[PDB]
Amino acid sequence: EIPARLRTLHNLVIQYASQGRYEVAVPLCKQALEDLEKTSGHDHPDVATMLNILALVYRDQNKYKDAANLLNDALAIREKTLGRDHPAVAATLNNLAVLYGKRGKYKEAEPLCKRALEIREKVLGKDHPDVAKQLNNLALLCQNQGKYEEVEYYYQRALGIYQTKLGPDDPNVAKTKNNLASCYLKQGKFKQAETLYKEILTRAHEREFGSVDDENKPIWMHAEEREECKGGWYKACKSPTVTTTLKNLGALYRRQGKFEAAETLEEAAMRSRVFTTEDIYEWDDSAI
Amino acid sequence: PARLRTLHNLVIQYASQGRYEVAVPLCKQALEDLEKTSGHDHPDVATMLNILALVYRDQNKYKDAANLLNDALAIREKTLGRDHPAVAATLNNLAVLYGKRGKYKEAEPLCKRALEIREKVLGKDHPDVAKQLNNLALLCQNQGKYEEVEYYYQRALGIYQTKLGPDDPNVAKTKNNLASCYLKQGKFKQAETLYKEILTRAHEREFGSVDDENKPIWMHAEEREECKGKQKDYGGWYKACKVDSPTVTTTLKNLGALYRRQGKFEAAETLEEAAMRSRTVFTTEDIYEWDDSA
Repeated sequence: EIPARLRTLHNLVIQYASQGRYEVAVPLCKQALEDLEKTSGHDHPDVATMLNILALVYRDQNKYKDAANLLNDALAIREKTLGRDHPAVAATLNNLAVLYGKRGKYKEAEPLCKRALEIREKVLGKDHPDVAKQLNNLALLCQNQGKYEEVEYYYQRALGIYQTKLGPDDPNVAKTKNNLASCYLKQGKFKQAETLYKEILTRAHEREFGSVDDENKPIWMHAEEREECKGGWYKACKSPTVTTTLKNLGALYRRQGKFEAAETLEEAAMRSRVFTTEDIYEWDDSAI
Repeated sequence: PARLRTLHNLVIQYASQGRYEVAVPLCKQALEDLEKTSGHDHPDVATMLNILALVYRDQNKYKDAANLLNDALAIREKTLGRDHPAVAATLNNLAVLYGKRGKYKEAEPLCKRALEIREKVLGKDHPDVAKQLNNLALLCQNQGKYEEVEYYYQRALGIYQTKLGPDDPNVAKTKNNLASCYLKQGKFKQAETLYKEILTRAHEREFGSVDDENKPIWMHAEEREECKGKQKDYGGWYKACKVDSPTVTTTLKNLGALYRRQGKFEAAETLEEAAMRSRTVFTTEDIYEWDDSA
């Protein structure tokens, strides 16, 4: 009847972790690990799953060091039980890379992210949107090492996959363009970053109001006009990425001394809820 | 004057960044200097009042936000007329502010006036009228007027489904709001049905038609439950961001809670596992729509 106990413990861990009640989930999770090791030993895929669940919880508590320890343990187990090149191994590698990345340990993060990419290319193909998502994380790790030539290549590759496979109007496209614009900002390539921000806002405008003409322009065209002369409530639902684009383009206008252009974009940012450059790593949820 | 231009510029700069400790004082300074220069009850004064109200709203200073919007409403009524879109936005936002403070008796007439204005300008079957009906439904829900609440949601749901797609985000949100109303009344089976409609439609949109090999999570969940004895013991990572909608996470959690209440613990585990990867106690948070046009 120990397996019945484990069934109930797993059920409770999931229940209380879904509710964000970590004061309950963490102890029950540790209890499940203790009881699993007695039955199935340490080198069983279910032990690696429970380790991933505890790592997720620690990640939300910003206990990145502790989360990393559990995922290191889980990676070793999964390699030995499921094979290297198993999708569960790619997810663990990605999440370890992000954990190291959050701690600024980029030298240690890069090889893990690269191995995850190898696995995803082998299983899904080199032109799969999940490969584009992994390239974003790799690009971010390389960006913090100053490897800008590599960073630009990975983003351009990812951007190509997304635009061919998914719409030009896909959220992954705007997010990737933002990440690339941040890379350009760190290099002092302000005009290249400005172009990406404008592409994002122009496309968002065309999606809601159709073609651009003299009578129907995007916010940034109104902004630049303003500088030279110193029933759509339901459509609100159709992005945090857009507010970051507005803020960053606003900052670029301010740096050029175009304060009226900046005011127009920043006013739009206020209504839609020092460049806003936060490294945003994608987490693989399929580690389970 | 140049001083006002610079003050307005800074208020906007620091409010964009969420730096309210700077924006509020500069905003008050701009209002002081604006009233000296230009007449009070000028539309520019109403705009600066709206900006300060926005800031106070994010600081949960609902009473103070309401004072500024009452002042702004008076100015806009007198300058733009009682049936102007900007007046409808201010009325809606006042109603939400009163609503957040639990003053629902005071909120309902303001929300109703906004609805009247939107119906008059846009027509009785316009999606903006459906959005206003959601807010009215929520104010009535907290007064316990469930008969009115169900009618307004059903009306809104009809507008959205006829005018926009059945796949529109407004449809899933409205179905959730109605399910919450059913949960408060103890109408658990009606709420279960709406949650399933939401997840079935969300599944069809992202993974295509339903068959034996391709089912929504709730069908996998109910299978798992019937096959407790029988149970023996693929990369859509890109889909997560789009299909990891907050309304979908709420539906997973709430349907999971409903399964747990029926004693179907394996069904609940399936939906709650999905909710973890997306991110009797239920998630029933009042979500008022704010009119940003104001």
